[PDB]
Amino acid sequence: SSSVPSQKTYQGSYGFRLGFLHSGTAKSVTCTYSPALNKMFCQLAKTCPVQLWVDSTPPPGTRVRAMAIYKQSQHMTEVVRRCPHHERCSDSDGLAPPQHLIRVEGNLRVEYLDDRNTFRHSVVVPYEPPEVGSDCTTIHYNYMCNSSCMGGMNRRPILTIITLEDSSGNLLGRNSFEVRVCACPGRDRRTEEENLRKK
Amino acid sequence: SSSVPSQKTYQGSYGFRLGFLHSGTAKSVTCTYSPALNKMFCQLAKTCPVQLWVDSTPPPGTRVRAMAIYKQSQHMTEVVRRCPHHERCSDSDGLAPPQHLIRVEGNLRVEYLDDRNTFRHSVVVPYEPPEVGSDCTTIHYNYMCNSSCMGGMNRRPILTIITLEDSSGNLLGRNSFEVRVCACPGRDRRTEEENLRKK
Amino acid sequence: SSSVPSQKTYQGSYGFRLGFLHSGTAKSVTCTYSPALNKMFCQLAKTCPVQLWVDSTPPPGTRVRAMAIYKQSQHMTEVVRRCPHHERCSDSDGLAPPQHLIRVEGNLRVEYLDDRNTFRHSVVVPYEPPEVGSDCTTIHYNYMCNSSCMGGMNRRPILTIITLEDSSGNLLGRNSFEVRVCACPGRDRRTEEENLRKK
Amino acid sequence: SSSVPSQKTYQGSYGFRLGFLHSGTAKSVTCTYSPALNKMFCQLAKTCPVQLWVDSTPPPGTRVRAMAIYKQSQHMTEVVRRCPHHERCSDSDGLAPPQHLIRVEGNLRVEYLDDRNTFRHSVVVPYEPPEVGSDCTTIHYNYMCNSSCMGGMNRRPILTIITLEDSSGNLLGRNSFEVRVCACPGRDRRTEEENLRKK
DNA sequence: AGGCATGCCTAGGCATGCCT
DNA sequence: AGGCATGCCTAGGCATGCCT
Ligand SMILES: [Zn+2]
Ligand SMILES: [Zn+2]
Ligand SMILES: [Zn+2]
Ligand SMILES: [Zn+2]
Repeated sequence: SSSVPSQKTYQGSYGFRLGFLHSGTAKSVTCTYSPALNKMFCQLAKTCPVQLWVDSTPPPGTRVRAMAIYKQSQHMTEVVRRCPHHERCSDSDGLAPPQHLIRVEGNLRVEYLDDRNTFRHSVVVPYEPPEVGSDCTTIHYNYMCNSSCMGGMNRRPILTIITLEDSSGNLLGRNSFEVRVCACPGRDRRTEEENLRKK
Repeated sequence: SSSVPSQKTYQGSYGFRLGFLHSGTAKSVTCTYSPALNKMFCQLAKTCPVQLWVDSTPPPGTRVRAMAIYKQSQHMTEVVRRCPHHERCSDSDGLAPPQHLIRVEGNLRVEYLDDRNTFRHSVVVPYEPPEVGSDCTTIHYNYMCNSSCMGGMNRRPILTIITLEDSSGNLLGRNSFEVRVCACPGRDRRTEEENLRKK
Repeated sequence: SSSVPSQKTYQGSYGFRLGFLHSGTAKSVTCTYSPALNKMFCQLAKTCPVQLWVDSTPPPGTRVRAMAIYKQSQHMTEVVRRCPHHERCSDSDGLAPPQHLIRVEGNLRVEYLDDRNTFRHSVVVPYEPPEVGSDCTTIHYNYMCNSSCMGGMNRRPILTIITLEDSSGNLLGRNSFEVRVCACPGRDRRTEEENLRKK
Repeated sequence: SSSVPSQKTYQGSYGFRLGFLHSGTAKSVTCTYSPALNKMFCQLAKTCPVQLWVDSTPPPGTRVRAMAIYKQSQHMTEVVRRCPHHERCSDSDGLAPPQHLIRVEGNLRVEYLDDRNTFRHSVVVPYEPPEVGSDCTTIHYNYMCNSSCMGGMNRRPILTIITLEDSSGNLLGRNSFEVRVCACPGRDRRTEEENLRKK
């Protein structure tokens, strides 16, 4: 009955884990991931590659959902949406609704969904197994507002929750990670890791 | 026949206990809990996470009720309500009556009830067992007046009484805690703990 | 066209002036007037005597009106009225609307008015000339909220505007003074006068 | 033919001048005017008193119009309006259209106009002469976005253009001043004045 | 990439009905 | 009458997109 999706890591029967690319720590790198914070730092609308790893191939018709929630207890109830400014700027690829924060690029079967009870947005693609001789598949996500956007995330941290779901909407696996969308992900990742260390 | 609900701790057959998050002692932290005082300090309308722990899962259709009473003997008879100012400020989410002090956020099955004999307000949600691999569930409560509100709590301390109730309104368990809603929960928790020590 | 009454002092052709009584400035005197601040300090609902002085007798049917406005430019446009708690206190004399800040006591011809355009409150009594060998007439006003009332004056200072008006509605004279309604008028007068002299 | 209003000062035959109130330049004063910069610094939606001074009294039916234009040549052609977040905040008084930057408060005859050719917004009140023994009349303007609002003024300076216009629409006089709507008017005024003198 | 911007987070300290 | 309460005013300093 909670309207807040769970964020609990659940590797599940198929051994579901996420993977992220080692990037530069240059000031304005487009996407970078901090293991220490379990946090992705990225620029608005740039490609954020996320690897899916499983120990065993899930059943056919399995789906991959991405949803954002505010991380802080104080904001968890609020639906993460795009700010009014970016919602009106007609940057849609034709598939993604202007209100949705998370897009998937380069997938012909993407679906953008809206929970009729919680009003929360999400973007779903079918799960595909890796090519023979590869260990993972990679989804290219895009975040369409900055963390700081007035009237949107308004500087609040979010978590992206990725779930592996069988065809019948049951939970196969869940992982999550924090996201900051910002102008200078390298600077900001360095600042946050140093702040963690300093205090 | 008493119009004052009981505050007596009753762990009961299911081992019912409350839990609270460790928070900053920063001056204006939004919510903080003092074990020495069994007292929660929080800001008006901010999220107050309350954990529910049971040794054994209660029967289905079990419900979780929250009710406020004045803590002092001198005031226990008086129904705790919102002050006239906040009652008229049209801040309702559409579900909570403007008169009710305690709200629950993020729950699709919340009910706001009113005792026909005592006129006391309460807010109820269905009990849900923890997710597999978690020990507790968490309810997000909100207190919609400061303790100091003129015409309302008027600087008097309250207790929140959480009861675990079976489908047929029988008591399964009961816990309670003091609450101060205030502008600077960190300062005020330090002051009260130090006052306890000094005298 | 402006919805804010003028406060401009206008003694007019009848020589219209206000006077105040000397009051012992004990910490909690019921009412005291500071000439240096042109400001009255009084307790909620206590008698505030205000003297009407005039060089020439006004024509029959002259009336005396009192209105409150917020003193500061930031609040001028907001109608001065009672806070929600004192509005529902059921303390009307059967004549004053429960929302009106200013009442007149001890007058068989008092009338309370609501401006249909500005929605501002005022209280009118007929002007009576002094008795032979008296120099002035006194009106007894009551202020039915503290300056600090939440949802009412909310610590903002107000002016009382006293107008002398003939039966045809012409302005014959106007005077004003600041008001603080508070628990300890003698203390508060002393504190503001001190603050005045340290500027 | 130009869609940009003229800002050219024109006191005209009635000696039309603007005046401003002396304000205390605390860090967050609500409104302050810098004569050296001819610039008002004010907080979002707070009262900005603007004095209208005139040597000869304008004819009946004279109106006072306020419009905003971007100050820099690079932005002059762009209509000044509210950002998308604030346009959708539902903060109208029931009279100002939600898109208009400039409101007039406390006037029973305000009208909000959209130019059918340029689409620029303006707000108009009737001109009222000063009361006898008064030297000027004051309008209370409000600005409903910060200069920094994303998707609105976006940190670009604007000018407020005040025109005195007869009922037939003749220009009787024109004055203007720069505006910054910001969180800390006293600070920001100090900083820009400092920057001016280091040049 | 260096460094400014500017709303906003923070703590010190005052307020003011009210307790003693 | 003395002195505490407690929401909130004040100033310092950080944020973070963006200018140079
Ligand atoms: Zn955005
Ligand atoms: Zn309240
Ligand atoms: Zn009141
Ligand atoms: Zn805006």
